[PDB]
Amino acid sequence: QPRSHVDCPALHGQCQSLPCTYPLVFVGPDPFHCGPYPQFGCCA
Repeated sequence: QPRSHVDCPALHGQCQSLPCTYPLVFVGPDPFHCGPYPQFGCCA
């Protein structure tokens, strides 16, 4: 499944404008799992 590859919701990270500034790191293009907008990157 998609969630298995990306634990965006399971981890509950934050969507920010890439690149993902450490310690956080990019996990995958998760539009639904975003704060301001889906365009952002689901940083975990």
